Amino acid sequence: MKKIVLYGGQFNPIHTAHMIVASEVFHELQPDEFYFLPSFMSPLKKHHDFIDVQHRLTMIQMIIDELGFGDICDDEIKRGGQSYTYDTIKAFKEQHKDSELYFVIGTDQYNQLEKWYQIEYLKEMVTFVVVNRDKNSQNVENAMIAIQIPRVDISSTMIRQRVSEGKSIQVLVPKSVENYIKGEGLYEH
Amino acid sequence: MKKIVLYGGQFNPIHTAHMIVASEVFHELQPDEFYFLPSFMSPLKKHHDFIDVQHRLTMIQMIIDELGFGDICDDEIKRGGQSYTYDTIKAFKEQHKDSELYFVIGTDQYNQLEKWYQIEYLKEMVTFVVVNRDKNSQNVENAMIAIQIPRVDISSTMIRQRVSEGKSIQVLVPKSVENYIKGEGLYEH
Ligand SMILES: Nc1ncnc2c1ncn2[C@@H]1O[C@H](COP(=O)(O)OP(=O)(O)OC[C@H]2O[C@@H]([n+]3cccc(C(=O)O)c3)[C@H](O)[C@@H]2O)[C@@H](O)[C@H]1O
Ligand SMILES: Nc1ncnc2c1ncn2[C@@H]1O[C@H](COP(=O)(O)OP(=O)(O)OC[C@H]2O[C@@H]([n+]3cccc(C(=O)O)c3)[C@H](O)[C@@H]2O)[C@@H](O)[C@H]1O
Ligand SMILES: [Ca+2]
Repeated sequence: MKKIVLYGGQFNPIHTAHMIVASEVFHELQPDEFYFLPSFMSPLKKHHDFIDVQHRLTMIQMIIDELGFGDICDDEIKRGGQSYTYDTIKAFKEQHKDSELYFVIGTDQYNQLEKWYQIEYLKEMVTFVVVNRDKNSQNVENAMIAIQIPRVDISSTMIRQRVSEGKSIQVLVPKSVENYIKGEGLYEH
Repeated sequence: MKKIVLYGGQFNPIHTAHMIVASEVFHELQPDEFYFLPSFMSPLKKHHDFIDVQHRLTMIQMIIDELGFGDICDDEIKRGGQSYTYDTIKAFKEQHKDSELYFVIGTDQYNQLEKWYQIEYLKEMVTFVVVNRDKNSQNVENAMIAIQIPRVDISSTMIRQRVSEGKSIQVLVPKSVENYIKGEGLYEH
């Protein structure tokens, strides 16, 4: 009966398009809880210049402070290794029986979902919520939920690329995160 | 030799994509001055539900506060009527000779520049600076400047439409503008 939304990501760093996704899903679904779920290492991704965990969590808290909703689920950081969503959700669900689970992903992840670990079991445990990325609308099958957001082409890779070349990231992240990155020397080469 | 940028708009309301445009242009061209230039009534657009002029100026100043650069140029508000850019620039330039003038527009205005008043004369007085809108890349002729920005599909129409239907505009405008719209009851029906 309780509605719980989880939004998974490497969040390296979290940015203004992640904020728009979270805001739109939260206001459309009106869940009882909303969790940002930072991975330790997200599968299907290379983890190069691994800054460590405290920095990523701090910037996610700065987003929550500004949005005025949300919590961090640190299960994946505690577990370490490759962060397979099926392992996360199996454990989360038995700590929160009697609630409906919603897992938010963008278009890029939706299109490679057959490559996720234990995907047939995970699709029975959560309702996937898919937001449009690099296009203006997203179609899904009737078992899933599509949420249409204003299209915003910002990525974490773009942010790290800019910082390394000395280009501004003003607006692309909130002011708090911008000053944190500069202040801590994150992504500088 | 002094470099001056003007960024014209109806700004009804100013929003997060306008801030991205301004930030990208400012950091790329490093002008000596940067002016937000609000029109009274911009040509080639319908002006139904005309709010007080002071509301628009207040929201623009909140963007300036956040960005940390820029000033309002109120020339068109003082003049009233249809706000033809040729008239604006002819007057502005006779108060700022010895300066190079740059005028920022997005793709939609670029594509209809033949419909602008006295366009042949205006192209001699300013360098047009074009940012991509509704696409990822903008080509221009060699006399103009293209600045590539992260594509962000937010419009003022979107903002007004959301507000009227009771939909959230969180993140799509800054928090100060969001609370200002709500408290002044703007765009409510
Ligand atoms: N501009 C934008 N517009 C709309 N959506 C945007 C976006 N930028 C990122 N996104 C989305 O936000 C999210 C965060 O992106 P980013 O921080 O890169 O994170 P990402 O590496 O994309 O991982 C997203 C989640 O999927 C999980 N996953 C991925 C692959 C395999 C498996 C498995 O279990 O086998 C699990 C992963 O652990 C994590 O919880 C993603 O869903 C992404 O599509
Ligand atoms: N998401 C987005 N991404 C990239 N660019 C975006 C954008 N949203 C708006 N823009 C752009 O920002 C600007 C502000 O938009 P908005 O507030 O609607 O304003 P708008 O009505 O488009 O007017 C822009 C300027 O052009 C002038 N103009 C227009 C037509 C005819 C003539 C004439 O002299 O005959 C003069 C007008 O007076 C004003 O200074 C525009 O350049 C628009 O293209
Ligand atoms: Ca809590």
